[PDB]
Amino acid sequence: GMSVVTSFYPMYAMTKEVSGDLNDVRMIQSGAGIHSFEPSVNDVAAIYDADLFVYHSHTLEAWARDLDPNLKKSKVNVFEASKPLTLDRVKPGATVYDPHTWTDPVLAGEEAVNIAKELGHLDPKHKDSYTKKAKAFKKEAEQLTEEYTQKFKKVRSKTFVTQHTAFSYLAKRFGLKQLGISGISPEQEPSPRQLKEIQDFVKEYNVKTIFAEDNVNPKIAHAIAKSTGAKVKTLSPLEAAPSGNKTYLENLRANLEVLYQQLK
Ligand SMILES: [Zn+2]
Repeated sequence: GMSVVTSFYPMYAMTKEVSGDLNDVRMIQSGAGIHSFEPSVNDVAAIYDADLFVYHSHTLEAWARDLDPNLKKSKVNVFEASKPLTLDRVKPGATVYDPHTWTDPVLAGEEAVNIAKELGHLDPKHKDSYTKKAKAFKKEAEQLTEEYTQKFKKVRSKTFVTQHTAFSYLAKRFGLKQLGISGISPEQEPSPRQLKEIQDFVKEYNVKTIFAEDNVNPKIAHAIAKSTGAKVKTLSPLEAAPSGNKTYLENLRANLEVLYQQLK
């Protein structure tokens, strides 16, 4: 079987679709707050009793690097799936990086390819089945990429505002510009200064939709929206496990579809 643990939805969906039915994948945190998530002794115990723990990046789940198998006498394989990927710093001249690479199809696709290389490396008797499921996912990912890259070039509106800075990589890939009401994390709420900057930014680029998210309180988003004449819609950074039973990419497609509609 091989027990695979996973940090949050994105990691869960990529490792699962790539694993198929071969293993038993579980998710540590399915709720919200991955940014401020901190494991319980039950959680780490779970990680250690696992054969494989998959997480996104130390820049997000910093707690993960604190995990030490050799010491705890565990046979677990801690794997940081975005390690090969290169993160943009949050601000020009800043020691911190933006971890929201999964909302960008291409990076998501290649993160899933790295995850499959791990599964294959830890379970050689199925190495073929893994890379086979990864190519499919990545191919779809490119398919999804080619699609929206066309839809967006046919939209003259390019800017949108989101609840928190979680779509920089998605925007960057489709030639769109974004600004987050909050920072890399939803807890990093705006001072009265930034609010007015968000406002003047909305006015500057005639942004007509402020995208809130199910994870946080839309008060501030509604506020800005009422003061700048823009309306509020919901856009998911996929940090929380989506309702329904769509594929990861299907879930992503649905989100950049609303993006395309609001922007046109
Ligand atoms: Zn985030």
